Amino acid sequence: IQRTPKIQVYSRHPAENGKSNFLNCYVSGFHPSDIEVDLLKNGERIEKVEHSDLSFSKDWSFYLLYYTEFTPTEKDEYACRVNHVTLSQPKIVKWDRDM
Repeated sequence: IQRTPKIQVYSRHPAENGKSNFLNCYVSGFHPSDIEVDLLKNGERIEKVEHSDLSFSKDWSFYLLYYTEFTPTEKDEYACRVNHVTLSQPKIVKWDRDM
């Protein structure tokens, strides 16, 4: 068995279009210590994505962080993709502030 990792995608601080911001993608609820998640743009992979030092959870799911520095716009769009054996298809969640 196993547990399905769930997707959260949101801006670490207030999102401003035409402004530099910090993305945050939190994929947790899963096993083992490893999950692979990538950040997208309308459908395509982001390369400047960086993952910080893994994590340490005393009891709950081990957390893994994937973020990128970006300049949001009205016209463009960024997404989160996660791959795990539980998800019959890798999960994509588009980033938004009001949606």
